[PDB]
Amino acid sequence: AWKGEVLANNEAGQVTSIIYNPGDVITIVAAGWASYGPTQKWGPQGDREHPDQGLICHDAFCGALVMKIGNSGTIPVNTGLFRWVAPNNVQGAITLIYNDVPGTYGNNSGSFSVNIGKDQS
Amino acid sequence: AWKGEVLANNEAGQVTSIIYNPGDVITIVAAGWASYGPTQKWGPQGDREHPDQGLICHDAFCGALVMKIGNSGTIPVNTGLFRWVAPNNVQGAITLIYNDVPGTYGNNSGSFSVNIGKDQS
Ligand SMILES: OC[C@H]1O[C@@H](Sc2ccc3ccccc3c2)[C@H](O)[C@@H](O)[C@H]1O
Ligand SMILES: OC[C@H]1O[C@@H](Sc2ccc3ccccc3c2)[C@H](O)[C@@H](O)[C@H]1O
Ligand SMILES: [Ca+2]
Ligand SMILES: [Ca+2]
Repeated sequence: AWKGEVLANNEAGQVTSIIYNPGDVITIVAAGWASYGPTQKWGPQGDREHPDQGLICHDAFCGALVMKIGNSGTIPVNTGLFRWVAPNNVQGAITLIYNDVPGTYGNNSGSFSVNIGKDQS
Repeated sequence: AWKGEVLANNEAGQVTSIIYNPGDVITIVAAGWASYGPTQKWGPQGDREHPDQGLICHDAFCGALVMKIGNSGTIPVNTGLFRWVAPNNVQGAITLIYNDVPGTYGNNSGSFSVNIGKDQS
């Protein structure tokens, strides 16, 4: 199991200890308050009211938690994922990333606290 | 496991299948949008800006997901709980509830999708 913080201002992402492999079932729970700039903060679902202007993930609100698995595109994580299996051919190290516009990360603040573990399979 | 919706306007809370027994290890994941009345919606964490005007759970924000296990007082769930063990002597059916002020539930809208699973122990 892995546990740590994912900083909203961490553009490159927060590498984890978790290597997702074919057939794996995983659960993720994410918690906390972050911002992409505005003083207000949002949870790991991000800001539902916020237009998308080149977000690193277009399948999640600006300011949501997303991930990458190995070489995959971005994948929404949001509040977490319960007993979850990746699409085909998706595998490798999980990297957790705060969803904002490339280059805009520097005014960001707050972080999420995230747990990830493998489930029975 | 149990999966289901917890309606924001359900002041009595949503009874689940899960009976928490001493020594259980459980995981909950909560997703989605709900409102305690206002036009905006908030996730399972609630509204960090709204003051507590007599909420059924004083340890979570207005609009957060909380629960009752058997005869316990309300316990914060928020976005969820990772491989979590109840406090000494806490046991019984898990009821999921939207955190609002008693009797002010009628103007609530939306819901949370919640998964609960028992973990290996
Ligand atoms: O798209 C994210 C960007 O949003 C702006 S705020 C901001 C607020 C309200 C807005 C309303 C409409 C359009 C853009 C808006 C941008 C952040 O400060 C910036 O760092 C970047 O992350
Ligand atoms: O605190 C829970 C209550 O919040 C109000 S919103 C609202 C907005 C601004 C306010 C300003 C002052 C005092 C209460 C206020 C309540 C809801 O409409 C009501 O149904 C109940 O859930
Ligand atoms: Ca930003
Ligand atoms: Ca209300």
